[PDB]
Amino acid sequence: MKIVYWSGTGNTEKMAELIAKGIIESGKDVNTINVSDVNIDELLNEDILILGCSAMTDEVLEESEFEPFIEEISTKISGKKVALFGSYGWGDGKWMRDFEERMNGYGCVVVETPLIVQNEPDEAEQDCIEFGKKIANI
Ligand SMILES: Cc1cc2nc3c(=O)[nH]c(=O)nc-3n(C[C@H](O)[C@H](O)[C@H](O)COP(=O)(O)O)c2cc1C
Repeated sequence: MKIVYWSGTGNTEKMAELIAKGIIESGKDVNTINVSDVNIDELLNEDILILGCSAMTDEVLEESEFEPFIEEISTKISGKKVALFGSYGWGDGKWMRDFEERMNGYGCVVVETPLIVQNEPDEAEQDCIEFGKKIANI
């Protein structure tokens, strides 16, 4: 499996590692890839795309790297399963509500409720691991 993410200070990156740990504990393998090093053709071979990005600017996806990546794959993911996650700071998840609506609009099947954690996942560590386990069970 593959987890692609963008993280500005490391919060979403930490979530990614924990979600990976959950998948691995379930007995499967998984690679975490920062959005800047992703190979789209390979990524499209996956049955489930696990994507993460923190809330940026004003409730939107990071603009210089993550957003273009989503635009890039938008036309080639109809019918694919996707799981979404990310950290946020002061809002209440508007950027994630929009991200989920967007992926749905592209024809994707959002397999689970998106996982959002405020700031660093300290207390939510197990929640991240459990999300990974849910994904590994699909
Ligand atoms: C320029 C900038 C804009 C942000 N905009 C939002 C926002 O609209 N809503 C929110 O809840 N957090 C916002 N945040 C806070 C981050 O989403 C939050 O600090 C998160 O934990 C960062 O995760 P990361 O280290 O994975 O990037 C913003 C942070 C920065 C740096």
